[PDB]
Amino acid sequence: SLMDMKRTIERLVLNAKMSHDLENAKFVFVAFNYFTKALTTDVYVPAEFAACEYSLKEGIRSIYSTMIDPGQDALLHSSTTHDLPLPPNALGEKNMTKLYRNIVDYLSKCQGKGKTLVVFTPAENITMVKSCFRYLEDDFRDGKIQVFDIQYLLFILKKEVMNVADLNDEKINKFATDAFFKKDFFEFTAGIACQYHEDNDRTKYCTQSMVTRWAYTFTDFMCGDLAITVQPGKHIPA
Ligand SMILES: [Zn+2]
Repeated sequence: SLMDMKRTIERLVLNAKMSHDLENAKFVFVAFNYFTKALTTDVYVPAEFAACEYSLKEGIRSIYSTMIDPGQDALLHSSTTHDLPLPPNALGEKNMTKLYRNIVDYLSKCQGKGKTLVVFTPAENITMVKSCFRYLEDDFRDGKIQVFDIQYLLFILKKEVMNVADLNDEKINKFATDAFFKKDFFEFTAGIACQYHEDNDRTKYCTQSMVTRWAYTFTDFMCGDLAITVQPGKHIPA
């Protein structure tokens, strides 16, 4: 449930704080683009994926990024956002089974094997991201990746950072942290999109750019409370 997700995020962050390793807690951010959504069913057809692993101390530690060719409204959503070419001329990995395995391999290298995997994405994108993972599938069907709210993470993380920094502020609430996240202050950073999206100037809607911007947003919102040396590329734009 969403209530459950929220309590779980709070517990994750508090585990880190209590171990005195909040700055080293690692979080994986994910972003999907989709070509279109089935009219009657919860089926989003994936077009692009990125993931990154982030900690306050190290900033971006790794990034995984790929265009997706699923083979096949589609025109409108796609043309106004990512504008990736539609099937049968779509770019990217066309082996969906291989893609999913490669994504899980990446998440497992980050989080460990034999564990439920946890990733974060904007609240308004959770349904879509789960649907895209399902499209890519399964032993997973019969039975894996929990998709949590990155904005709730930002909120809880900011409050616990401020507690640690002896900076508690009753006036900082989730309206404020949501506002900061949605400002997208690093939208116009050069060189963080994939090559296609640099070519077609739709970097705003590039998954690789998006997970990088979210990382820079976390750093800008919190690393100042913590006396962490920010690193070019990793914490802030190169
Ligand atoms: Zn892209």
